[PDB]
Amino acid sequence: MLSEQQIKEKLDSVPIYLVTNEKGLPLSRPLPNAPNGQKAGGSITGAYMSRQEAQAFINELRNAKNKDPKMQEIVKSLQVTAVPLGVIYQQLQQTKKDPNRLLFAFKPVDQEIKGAMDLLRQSGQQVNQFKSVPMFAVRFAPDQGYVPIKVGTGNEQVVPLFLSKQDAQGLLGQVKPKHPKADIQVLDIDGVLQTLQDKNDTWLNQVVLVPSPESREYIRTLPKPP
Repeated sequence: MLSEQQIKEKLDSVPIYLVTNEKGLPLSRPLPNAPNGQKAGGSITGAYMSRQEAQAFINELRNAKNKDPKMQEIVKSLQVTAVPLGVIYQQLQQTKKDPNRLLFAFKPVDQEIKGAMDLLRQSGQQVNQFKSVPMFAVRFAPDQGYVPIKVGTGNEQVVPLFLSKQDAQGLLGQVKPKHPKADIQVLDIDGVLQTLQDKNDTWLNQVVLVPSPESREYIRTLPKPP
């Protein structure tokens, strides 16, 4: 099976945008005790798949009038911090016993929720709402395998799971001439992760997560390690 370190490195492809102070401390709300006085959480922060959405949240707070003294002081140093998804995953796995642990709520990009529901309709299973962060995978046909792509200089292949539907539609377009039944499957990040945690199937080593075009572009702006 994939190790916890292997799963983290796959997840780390994907940047998550946190609303934080200038030192990266996330803006959060405290969590209540259970009815007897225990906790299954200390505080909760709102994570974003979209940097622009995170920033809009900050701009909204900054622009609100008649703020509290707390509100007021807080907004002065808020910014978006980009964190790899595997770091958050790992942190959640390693803080499970701390009852004051930080929890994260994830906001998917609105366009991708809409895209996910549209695709679900054209597979027979309309939904009235979508939970979790969707992902999109191109298949040769509804009953057939996931389409791989060529990567690097050699003959290595990966099976890409897209966080953005437009990127999956792109690959669909390349496959569809020779595979007229090709389609995009709607997945979600929790379901994929539980598969990577639960299976020994060796081909899952090929799975990669592809973040949105905006995140890929943003990531290209950043200093990186050797």
